[PDB]
Amino acid sequence: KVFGRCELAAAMKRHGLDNYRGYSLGNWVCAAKFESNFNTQATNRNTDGSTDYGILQINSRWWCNDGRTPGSRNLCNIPCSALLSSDITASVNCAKKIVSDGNGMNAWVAWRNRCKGTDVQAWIRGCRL
Ligand SMILES: [Cl-]
Ligand SMILES: [Cl-]
Ligand SMILES: [Cl-]
Repeated sequence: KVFGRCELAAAMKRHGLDNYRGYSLGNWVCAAKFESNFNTQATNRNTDGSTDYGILQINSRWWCNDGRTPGSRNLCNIPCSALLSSDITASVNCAKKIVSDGNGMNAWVAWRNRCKGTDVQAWIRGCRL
């Protein structure tokens, strides 16, 4: 599913991501924009052999099981395929664990490089939320 910008903002808020660990909704929408362009089916293969899955490009080295990332963990206790669903529940619940892991949203390198310090509220501007 490719979400609309405000549609995704609403879904994220529905699932309790808004201001989670102090990160406003615009931060999460911005991260999703640059990780996946709002496409739940996004996948990307990393140099280390792990893969990133879903709207927030969650990585199989630590967070989910895909059966093909040697020496990895599955800390969200989910198959990586669950992160590709039109229903963002699994991605949101896993993101909550990731952002609580110590480095906040810096876990998403694209958030650090493209969202951090910017006017992230622009991402939810105009949205009925
Ligand atoms: Cl915001
Ligand atoms: Cl594996
Ligand atoms: Cl980047």
